[PDB]
Amino acid sequence: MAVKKIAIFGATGQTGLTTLAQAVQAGYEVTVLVRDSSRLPSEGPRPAHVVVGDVLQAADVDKTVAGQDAVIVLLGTRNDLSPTTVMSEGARNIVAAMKAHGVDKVVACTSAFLLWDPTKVPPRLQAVTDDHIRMHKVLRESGLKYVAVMPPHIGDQPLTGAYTVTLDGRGPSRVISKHDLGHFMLRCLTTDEYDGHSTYPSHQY
Ligand SMILES: NC(=O)c1ccc[n+]([C@@H]2O[C@H](COP(=O)([O-])OP(=O)(O)OC[C@H]3O[C@@H](n4cnc5c(N)ncnc54)[C@H](OP(=O)(O)O)[C@@H]3O)[C@@H](O)[C@H]2O)c1
Repeated sequence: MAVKKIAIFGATGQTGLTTLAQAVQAGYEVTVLVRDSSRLPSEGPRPAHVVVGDVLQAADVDKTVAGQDAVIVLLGTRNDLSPTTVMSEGARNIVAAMKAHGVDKVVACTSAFLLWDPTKVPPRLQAVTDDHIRMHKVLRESGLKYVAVMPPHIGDQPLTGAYTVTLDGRGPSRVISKHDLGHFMLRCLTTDEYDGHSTYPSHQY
Protein backbone atom coordinates (compact mmCIF):
# COMPACT_ATOMS: atom_id res chain seq x y z
CA MET A 1 0.00 0.00 0.00
CA ALA A 2 1.33 3.32 -1.01
CA VAL A 3 2.13 6.42 0.97
CA LYS A 4 -0.40 9.17 0.35
CA LYS A 5 -0.28 11.48 3.39
CA ILE A 6 3.05 12.91 4.47
CA ALA A 7 4.38 15.45 6.90
CA ILE A 8 7.34 17.55 5.90
CA PHE A 9 9.50 19.23 8.54
CA GLY A 10 11.71 22.05 7.25
CA ALA A 11 9.42 22.69 4.30
CA THR A 12 10.34 26.37 4.17
CA GLY A 13 14.06 25.73 3.81
CA GLN A 14 15.91 25.55 0.56
CA THR A 15 15.40 21.87 0.03
CA GLY A 16 12.08 21.80 1.80
CA LEU A 17 10.43 24.29 -0.52
CA THR A 18 11.13 22.25 -3.63
CA THR A 19 10.40 18.97 -1.89
CA LEU A 20 7.05 20.40 -0.85
CA ALA A 21 6.26 21.66 -4.33
CA GLN A 22 7.28 18.34 -5.86
CA ALA A 23 5.35 16.32 -3.36
CA VAL A 24 2.13 18.23 -3.93
CA GLN A 25 2.62 18.08 -7.71
CA ALA A 26 3.16 14.31 -7.42
CA GLY A 27 -0.16 13.83 -5.68
CA TYR A 28 0.75 13.58 -2.03
CA GLU A 29 -1.51 15.08 0.61
CA VAL A 30 1.06 17.15 2.42
CA THR A 31 1.11 18.65 5.92
CA VAL A 32 3.82 21.06 6.94
CA LEU A 33 4.93 22.45 10.31
CA VAL A 34 6.18 26.01 9.93
CA ARG A 35 7.09 28.63 12.49
CA ASP A 36 6.23 31.43 10.06
CA SER A 37 3.70 30.85 7.30
CA SER A 38 4.93 33.88 5.37
CA ARG A 39 7.90 31.73 4.37
CA LEU A 40 5.57 29.49 2.30
CA PRO A 41 4.99 30.60 -1.29
CA SER A 42 1.72 31.67 -2.87
CA GLU A 43 2.58 30.59 -6.43
CA GLY A 44 2.93 26.95 -7.33
CA PRO A 45 1.71 23.84 -5.58
CA ARG A 46 0.38 24.35 -2.06
CA PRO A 47 0.33 22.02 0.92
CA ALA A 48 -2.97 20.56 1.96
CA HIS A 49 -2.46 21.35 5.64
CA VAL A 50 -0.36 23.95 7.45
CA VAL A 51 0.42 23.73 11.14
CA VAL A 52 1.95 26.82 12.66
CA GLY A 53 4.38 25.89 15.40
CA ASP A 54 7.79 24.68 16.36
CA VAL A 55 9.52 21.34 16.04
CA LEU A 56 10.77 21.85 19.59
CA GLN A 57 7.19 21.78 20.92
CA ALA A 58 5.98 18.21 21.21
CA ALA A 59 2.35 19.18 20.84
CA ASP A 60 3.01 21.00 17.58
CA VAL A 61 4.92 18.01 16.20
CA ASP A 62 2.22 15.65 17.38
CA LYS A 63 -0.46 17.59 15.52
CA THR A 64 1.68 17.50 12.37
CA VAL A 65 2.42 13.75 12.47
CA ALA A 66 -1.07 12.61 13.34
CA GLY A 67 -2.67 10.72 10.51
CA GLN A 68 0.38 10.61 8.23
CA ASP A 69 1.75 7.68 6.27
CA ALA A 70 5.35 8.92 6.34
CA VAL A 71 7.52 11.82 7.43
CA ILE A 72 10.18 13.76 5.56
CA VAL A 73 12.73 15.67 7.65
CA LEU A 74 14.56 18.64 6.10
CA LEU A 75 15.27 20.53 9.30
CA GLY A 76 18.35 22.67 9.46
CA THR A 77 19.82 25.81 10.94
CA ARG A 78 20.02 28.04 7.82
CA ASN A 79 23.26 30.02 8.15
CA ASP A 80 23.58 29.47 11.92
CA LEU A 81 26.63 27.37 12.66
CA SER A 82 26.60 27.66 16.38
CA PRO A 83 26.30 24.71 18.75
CA THR A 84 22.84 23.38 18.51
CA THR A 85 20.36 20.66 19.43
CA VAL A 86 17.42 21.90 17.31
CA MET A 87 17.52 19.12 14.76
CA SER A 88 18.08 16.28 17.20
CA GLU A 89 15.54 17.52 19.71
CA GLY A 90 13.13 17.98 16.82
CA ALA A 91 13.83 14.42 15.77
CA ARG A 92 13.14 13.16 19.27
CA ASN A 93 9.77 14.84 19.11
CA ILE A 94 9.11 13.47 15.64
CA VAL A 95 9.92 9.93 16.72
CA ALA A 96 7.68 10.19 19.75
CA ALA A 97 4.81 11.56 17.67
CA MET A 98 5.30 8.83 15.04
CA LYS A 99 5.13 6.14 17.68
CA ALA A 100 2.13 7.77 19.35
CA HIS A 101 0.27 7.79 15.98
CA GLY A 102 1.37 4.56 14.36
CA VAL A 103 3.55 6.19 11.68
CA ASP A 104 6.51 4.01 10.76
CA LYS A 105 8.44 5.60 7.85
CA VAL A 106 10.80 8.55 8.10
CA VAL A 107 13.17 9.88 5.49
CA ALA A 108 15.55 12.39 7.04
CA CYS A 109 18.38 14.54 5.78
CA THR A 110 21.65 14.92 7.60
CA SER A 111 24.87 15.26 5.55
CA ALA A 112 27.57 13.32 3.73
CA PHE A 113 29.93 14.22 6.56
CA LEU A 114 28.31 11.26 8.34
CA LEU A 115 29.70 8.99 5.62
CA TRP A 116 33.06 10.68 4.92
CA ASP A 117 36.00 10.46 7.25
CA PRO A 118 34.65 11.99 10.41
CA THR A 119 37.96 13.68 11.14
CA LYS A 120 37.63 15.62 7.86
CA VAL A 121 34.71 18.06 8.66
CA PRO A 122 35.58 21.77 8.31
CA PRO A 123 35.82 23.21 11.83
CA ARG A 124 33.09 25.75 11.28
CA LEU A 125 30.65 22.97 10.43
CA GLN A 126 31.55 20.64 13.28
CA ALA A 127 28.87 21.87 15.73
CA VAL A 128 26.08 21.40 13.21
CA THR A 129 27.56 18.05 12.21
CA ASP A 130 27.59 16.95 15.82
CA ASP A 131 23.85 17.58 15.94
CA HIS A 132 23.33 15.75 12.66
CA ILE A 133 25.06 12.85 14.37
CA ARG A 134 22.72 13.12 17.35
CA MET A 135 19.73 13.26 15.01
CA HIS A 136 20.92 10.22 13.08
CA LYS A 137 21.33 8.32 16.33
CA VAL A 138 17.79 9.22 17.45
CA LEU A 139 16.34 8.05 14.15
CA ARG A 140 18.38 4.88 13.85
CA GLU A 141 17.56 3.84 17.42
CA SER A 142 13.87 4.54 17.02
CA GLY A 143 13.57 1.19 15.26
CA LEU A 144 11.10 2.82 12.77
CA LYS A 145 11.78 2.48 9.07
CA TYR A 146 14.37 5.17 8.58
CA VAL A 147 16.09 6.22 5.39
CA ALA A 148 19.16 8.32 6.23
CA VAL A 149 19.81 10.79 3.42
CA MET A 150 23.35 12.13 3.61
CA PRO A 151 23.90 14.61 0.80
CA PRO A 152 27.02 16.51 -0.19
CA HIS A 153 26.82 20.21 -1.06
CA ILE A 154 23.27 21.24 -1.95
CA GLY A 155 23.21 23.19 -5.20
CA ASP A 156 20.68 25.15 -7.23
CA GLN A 157 20.95 23.20 -10.48
CA PRO A 158 17.70 22.16 -12.19
CA LEU A 159 15.77 19.07 -11.36
CA THR A 160 17.02 16.06 -13.33
CA GLY A 161 15.89 12.92 -11.58
CA ALA A 162 19.08 11.44 -13.05
CA TYR A 163 21.38 11.51 -10.02
CA THR A 164 23.17 8.49 -8.60
CA VAL A 165 22.56 7.09 -5.13
CA THR A 166 25.33 5.20 -3.39
CA LEU A 167 25.51 3.79 0.09
CA ASP A 168 29.03 4.85 1.02
CA GLY A 169 29.47 8.53 0.28
CA ARG A 170 31.50 7.93 -2.86
CA GLY A 171 29.87 8.81 -6.17
CA PRO A 172 30.07 10.89 -9.34
CA SER A 173 30.33 14.25 -7.51
CA ARG A 174 30.15 16.17 -4.27
CA VAL A 175 27.02 18.08 -5.29
CA ILE A 176 23.35 17.37 -5.43
CA SER A 177 20.80 19.94 -6.59
CA LYS A 178 18.20 20.87 -3.96
CA HIS A 179 15.59 19.78 -6.48
CA ASP A 180 17.19 16.38 -7.01
CA LEU A 181 17.63 15.95 -3.25
CA GLY A 182 13.92 16.56 -2.83
CA HIS A 183 13.09 14.18 -5.67
CA PHE A 184 15.18 11.56 -3.91
CA MET A 185 13.43 12.09 -0.59
CA LEU A 186 10.17 11.45 -2.40
CA ARG A 187 11.52 8.36 -4.12
CA CYS A 188 12.30 6.94 -0.72
CA LEU A 189 8.56 6.95 -0.02
CA THR A 190 7.87 4.32 -2.69
CA THR A 191 10.63 1.82 -2.02
CA ASP A 192 11.89 -0.10 1.00
CA GLU A 193 15.30 -0.58 -0.55
CA TYR A 194 16.98 2.13 1.48
CA ASP A 195 15.27 1.49 4.83
CA GLY A 196 17.93 1.07 7.47
CA HIS A 197 20.59 2.40 5.13
CA SER A 198 22.56 5.56 4.64
CA THR A 199 22.32 7.07 1.20
CA TYR A 200 24.46 9.49 -0.80
CA PRO A 201 22.83 11.24 -3.74
CA SER A 202 25.12 13.10 -6.14
CA HIS A 203 25.28 14.08 -9.79
CA GLN A 204 27.50 15.76 -12.32
CA TYR A 205 25.44 18.61 -13.66
N1 LIG B 1 23.79 23.52 2.54
C1 LIG B 1 24.43 22.44 2.22
O1 LIG B 1 25.11 22.35 1.24
C2 LIG B 1 24.16 21.13 2.95
C3 LIG B 1 24.87 19.94 2.53
C4 LIG B 1 24.51 18.74 3.15
C5 LIG B 1 23.61 18.70 4.23
N2 LIG B 1 22.94 19.89 4.57
C6 LIG B 1 21.95 19.73 5.64
O2 LIG B 1 20.74 19.42 4.89
C7 LIG B 1 19.61 19.84 5.67
C8 LIG B 1 18.69 20.63 4.78
O3 LIG B 1 19.39 21.86 4.43
P1 LIG B 1 18.59 23.06 3.78
O4 LIG B 1 19.59 24.02 3.30
O5 LIG B 1 17.56 22.58 2.84
O6 LIG B 1 17.83 23.65 5.03
P2 LIG B 1 17.66 25.12 5.57
O7 LIG B 1 17.48 25.96 4.33
O8 LIG B 1 18.58 25.35 6.60
O9 LIG B 1 16.20 25.06 6.21
C9 LIG B 1 16.06 24.61 7.57
C10 LIG B 1 14.53 24.31 7.66
O10 LIG B 1 14.31 23.90 9.07
C11 LIG B 1 13.29 24.67 9.65
N3 LIG B 1 13.47 24.82 11.08
C12 LIG B 1 14.58 25.17 11.81
N4 LIG B 1 14.35 25.28 13.10
C13 LIG B 1 13.03 24.89 13.22
C14 LIG B 1 12.23 24.80 14.36
N5 LIG B 1 12.60 25.05 15.63
N6 LIG B 1 10.93 24.39 14.17
C15 LIG B 1 10.45 24.09 12.90
N7 LIG B 1 11.20 24.19 11.76
C16 LIG B 1 12.49 24.59 11.97
C17 LIG B 1 13.51 26.05 8.98
O11 LIG B 1 12.36 26.84 9.23
P3 LIG B 1 12.30 28.44 8.94
O12 LIG B 1 11.98 28.61 7.46
O13 LIG B 1 11.15 28.82 9.83
O14 LIG B 1 13.66 29.01 9.30
C18 LIG B 1 13.66 25.60 7.54
O15 LIG B 1 12.42 25.16 7.01
C19 LIG B 1 20.21 20.65 6.86
O16 LIG B 1 20.23 19.85 8.05
C20 LIG B 1 21.62 20.96 6.39
O17 LIG B 1 22.52 21.10 7.47
C21 LIG B 1 23.20 21.11 3.94
